Amino acid sequence: KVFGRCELAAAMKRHGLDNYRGYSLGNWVCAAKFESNFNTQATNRNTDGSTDYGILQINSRWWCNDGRTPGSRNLCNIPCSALLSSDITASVNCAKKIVSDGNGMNAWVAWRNRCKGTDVQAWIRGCRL
Ligand SMILES: [Cl-]
Ligand SMILES: [Cl-]
Repeated sequence: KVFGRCELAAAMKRHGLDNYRGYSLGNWVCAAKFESNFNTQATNRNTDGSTDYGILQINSRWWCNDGRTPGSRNLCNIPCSALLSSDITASVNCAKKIVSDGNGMNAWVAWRNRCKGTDVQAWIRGCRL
Protein backbone atom coordinates (compact mmCIF):
# COMPACT_ATOMS: atom_id res chain seq x y z
CA LYS A 1 0.00 0.00 0.00
CA VAL A 2 1.22 3.51 -0.80
CA PHE A 3 0.03 5.70 2.06
CA GLY A 4 -0.80 9.33 1.75
CA ARG A 5 1.47 11.51 3.87
CA CYS A 6 -1.22 12.41 6.42
CA GLU A 7 -2.74 8.93 6.21
CA LEU A 8 0.56 7.53 7.39
CA ALA A 9 0.81 10.26 10.03
CA ALA A 10 -2.62 9.27 11.35
CA ALA A 11 -1.74 5.57 11.42
CA MET A 12 1.54 6.25 13.21
CA LYS A 13 -0.22 8.48 15.73
CA ARG A 14 -2.86 5.81 16.39
CA HIS A 15 -0.12 3.23 17.00
CA GLY A 16 1.56 5.51 19.54
CA LEU A 17 4.63 6.78 17.65
CA ASP A 18 3.82 10.48 18.14
CA ASN A 19 6.48 11.72 20.58
CA TYR A 20 7.62 8.13 21.19
CA ARG A 21 10.98 8.48 22.93
CA GLY A 22 10.63 12.20 22.26
CA TYR A 23 10.39 11.94 18.46
CA SER A 24 7.53 14.06 17.09
CA LEU A 25 5.30 12.65 14.36
CA GLY A 26 7.00 14.78 11.72
CA ASN A 27 10.23 12.88 12.41
CA TRP A 28 8.53 9.54 11.69
CA VAL A 29 6.78 10.82 8.56
CA CYS A 30 10.01 12.42 7.30
CA ALA A 31 11.87 9.16 7.86
CA ALA A 32 9.20 7.08 6.09
CA LYS A 33 9.17 9.46 3.14
CA PHE A 34 12.87 9.02 2.53
CA GLU A 35 13.08 5.34 3.48
CA SER A 36 10.09 4.02 1.52
CA ASN A 37 8.22 6.93 -0.13
CA PHE A 38 5.33 5.79 2.11
CA ASN A 39 5.17 2.40 0.34
CA THR A 40 4.66 -0.60 2.66
CA GLN A 41 6.05 -2.91 -0.04
CA ALA A 42 9.44 -1.22 -0.33
CA THR A 43 12.48 -3.50 -0.07
CA ASN A 44 16.12 -2.54 -0.54
CA ARG A 45 19.36 -4.44 -0.19
CA ASN A 46 21.94 -2.91 2.18
CA THR A 47 25.69 -2.90 1.64
CA ASP A 48 26.23 -5.48 4.33
CA GLY A 49 24.04 -7.96 2.43
CA SER A 50 21.01 -7.57 4.69
CA THR A 51 17.80 -6.12 3.31
CA ASP A 52 15.49 -3.35 4.57
CA TYR A 53 11.73 -3.92 4.55
CA GLY A 54 8.57 -1.86 4.66
CA ILE A 55 7.51 1.70 5.40
CA LEU A 56 10.45 2.25 7.77
CA GLN A 57 13.01 0.02 6.02
CA ILE A 58 13.60 -2.33 8.95
CA ASN A 59 16.67 -4.46 8.41
CA SER A 60 17.07 -8.22 8.45
CA ARG A 61 20.41 -8.32 10.26
CA TRP A 62 19.03 -7.31 13.63
CA TRP A 63 15.30 -6.96 13.55
CA CYS A 64 13.36 -9.38 11.30
CA ASN A 65 14.06 -12.75 9.70
CA ASP A 66 14.21 -12.94 5.91
CA GLY A 67 15.88 -16.36 5.64
CA ARG A 68 18.89 -15.06 3.71
CA THR A 69 20.85 -12.83 6.09
CA PRO A 70 23.77 -14.42 7.97
CA GLY A 71 23.86 -13.22 11.57
CA SER A 72 20.12 -12.53 11.78
CA ARG A 73 19.07 -11.82 15.35
CA ASN A 74 15.34 -11.37 14.62
CA LEU A 75 14.88 -9.16 17.68
CA CYS A 76 11.35 -8.19 16.59
CA ASN A 77 10.51 -11.93 16.19
CA ILE A 78 8.79 -11.46 12.84
CA PRO A 79 9.35 -12.58 9.24
CA CYS A 80 10.50 -9.54 7.30
CA SER A 81 7.67 -10.15 4.81
CA ALA A 82 5.17 -9.26 7.55
CA LEU A 83 6.65 -5.77 7.47
CA LEU A 84 5.25 -5.29 3.96
CA SER A 85 1.57 -5.53 4.91
CA SER A 86 -0.87 -2.71 4.29
CA ASP A 87 -1.36 -2.74 8.08
CA ILE A 88 1.64 -1.03 9.68
CA THR A 89 1.24 -2.56 13.13
CA ALA A 90 4.25 -4.87 12.86
CA SER A 91 6.50 -2.13 11.46
CA VAL A 92 5.49 0.29 14.22
CA ASN A 93 5.99 -2.21 17.04
CA CYS A 94 9.41 -3.08 15.65
CA ALA A 95 10.37 0.57 15.08
CA LYS A 96 9.60 1.25 18.75
CA LYS A 97 12.22 -1.35 19.63
CA ILE A 98 14.72 0.06 17.11
CA VAL A 99 14.37 3.63 18.42
CA SER A 100 15.05 2.26 21.89
CA ASP A 101 18.42 0.65 20.90
CA GLY A 102 20.48 3.55 22.31
CA ASN A 103 20.91 5.64 19.17
CA GLY A 104 17.36 6.93 18.89
CA MET A 105 16.33 7.67 15.34
CA ASN A 106 19.98 7.78 14.24
CA ALA A 107 19.37 4.05 13.77
CA TRP A 108 17.90 5.16 10.43
CA VAL A 109 20.79 6.77 8.56
CA ALA A 110 18.23 8.42 6.25
CA TRP A 111 16.65 10.13 9.26
CA ARG A 112 20.05 11.37 10.39
CA ASN A 113 21.01 12.62 6.91
CA ARG A 114 17.67 13.99 5.66
CA CYS A 115 15.43 14.79 8.63
CA LYS A 116 17.58 15.53 11.69
CA GLY A 117 18.08 19.27 12.10
CA THR A 118 15.35 20.21 9.61
CA ASP A 119 11.82 21.54 10.00
CA VAL A 120 10.24 18.12 10.37
CA GLN A 121 6.95 19.64 11.52
CA ALA A 122 6.48 20.49 7.84
CA TRP A 123 5.78 16.81 7.19
CA ILE A 124 2.51 16.98 9.09
CA ARG A 125 1.35 20.34 7.75
CA GLY A 126 -2.25 20.15 6.59
CA CYS A 127 -2.86 16.86 8.35
CA ARG A 128 -6.17 16.56 10.21
CA LEU A 129 -4.97 14.87 13.37
CL1 LIG B 1 20.72 -3.73 -5.42
CL1 LIG C 1 24.68 14.12 13.62
